[PDB]
Amino acid sequence: LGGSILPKSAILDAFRIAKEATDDFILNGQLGTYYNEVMPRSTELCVAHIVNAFEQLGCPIRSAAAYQRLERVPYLPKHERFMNLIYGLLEEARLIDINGSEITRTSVPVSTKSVETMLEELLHDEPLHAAEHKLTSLTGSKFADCITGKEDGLQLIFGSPEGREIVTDVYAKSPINAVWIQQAEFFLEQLVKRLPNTGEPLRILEMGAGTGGTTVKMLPLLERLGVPVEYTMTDLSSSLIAAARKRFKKYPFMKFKVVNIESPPDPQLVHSQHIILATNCVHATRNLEISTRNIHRILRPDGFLLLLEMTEQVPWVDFIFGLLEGWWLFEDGRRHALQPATHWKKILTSVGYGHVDWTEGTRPEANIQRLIIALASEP
Ligand SMILES: Nc1ncnc2c1ncn2[C@@H]1O[C@H](CSCC[C@H](N)C(=O)O)[C@@H](O)[C@H]1O
Repeated sequence: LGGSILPKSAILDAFRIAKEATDDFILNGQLGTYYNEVMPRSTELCVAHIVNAFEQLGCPIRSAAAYQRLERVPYLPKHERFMNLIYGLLEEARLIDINGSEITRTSVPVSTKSVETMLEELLHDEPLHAAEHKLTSLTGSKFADCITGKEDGLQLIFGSPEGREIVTDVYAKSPINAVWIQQAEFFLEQLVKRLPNTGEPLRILEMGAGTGGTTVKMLPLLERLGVPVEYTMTDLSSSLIAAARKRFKKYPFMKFKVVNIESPPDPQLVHSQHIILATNCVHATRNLEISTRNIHRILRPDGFLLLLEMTEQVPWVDFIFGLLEGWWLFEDGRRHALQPATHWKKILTSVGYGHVDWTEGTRPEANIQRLIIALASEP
């Protein structure tokens, strides 16, 4: 299996070009008001949903006087870490003061706008970011039921077609994700222009491909570039793969396979791939050292990992995904699944990657997610 030549300069020069355009991708992709104008509104909607759930669970937070002691709401033990984050959000919104175990009400009034009016206005005002706001209310309106076990967050999202459509749109269409996928397209296109042509394929493996939020852009891109390629789309979920096998049959350069990031690679995967793509999946594993070491062993020596990772917490993301067991699997010293790029570099370097870089910019959104590239060998 002779694969393409992949000079280090092609990677580093393409990444530098993409990196310097980060703020351009944020503006073009309609994310340039997200941190300062959209996120306070989605955070407000989360908080309102929380207040409603608390009232439903017997906490009179809406009517409580200043300094009133509030009892903790009921919830399943598995939600302890999440609910500490939830109470944190209420404190950041200045509705409560926390003092260790003691929760007390502030003088700040709860908003009088309903969550229905909040959503309606946000959907009308910010239609490009609709998907995550709809998802926020899908679980948010059932928040008391979820944290007590009467409903399950994973079932709510994926058990209905409406939820499945929203979450696909979140991963593919919402600027908060599409910006950096589009930037990865630019990186890869500039990369391929710098490759020798030997007739041999570029071998690309996507981990955690899930709903195909990245995949749906990569395949037309590789189709249009027309250089030999084998694209292996993988995920832990066999249903998501089976669906993708149908959806993406159009493309003849495709392989589809169930692959667990946490598993040691079978011999057939060892040193096989030029590029591993991984969008917001590696953080969901138990141990980042183990996962990134596994990924390293699947890379050819001339290859690299391209992470697309959320590097800063966003309240609506925690509010929704924090309901899911998959958000709390870390057991490697992290206190949250998501980590800043500096931590990712620490892990990546410690398991043998030779060069780590990431996107940055002056816009605040450039800190929310990053492309993080990690070369298997040191240049
Ligand atoms: N151990 C593991 N190995 C592989 N994929 C995993 C995994 N743990 C979680 N995942 C997958 O990682 C994805 C995280 S969702 C992030 C969005 C995703 N790339 C998309 O476009 O849909 C999900 O598809 C989930 O099934």
